[PDB]
Amino acid sequence: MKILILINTNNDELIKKIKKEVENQGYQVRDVNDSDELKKEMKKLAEEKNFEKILIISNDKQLLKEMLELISKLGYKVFLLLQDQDENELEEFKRKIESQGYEVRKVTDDEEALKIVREFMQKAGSLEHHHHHH
Repeated sequence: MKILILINTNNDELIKKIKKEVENQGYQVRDVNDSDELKKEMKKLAEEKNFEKILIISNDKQLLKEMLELISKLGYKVFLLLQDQDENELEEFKRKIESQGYEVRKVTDDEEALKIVREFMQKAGSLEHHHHHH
């Protein structure tokens, strides 16, 4: 077990606002904006056998793709929030990952984005602190 709350946002504003939203929730944000940084820390998610509460922010959709492939081989639980201005990117990118059964949400509102993260953390929290089977 170890849950990676995946968030792709187009705004750096959202990255820091989410850091505060999840500061009191115990979800360690990892901001990935370089391919090397991806290939270093994602291997650590596999090599550290600890059941740790992690949140991955990556504003680079290519690094997100690579991330989710890596995650799928490991079978870690993901809750995905996509925030893109252009819905020809947002919708098509979404439905690729949504066809894989991932919890994928769209957003264009900054405040609403933060609230969708609160869903993700509470639902992941029910897996983290063992509730009844859902």
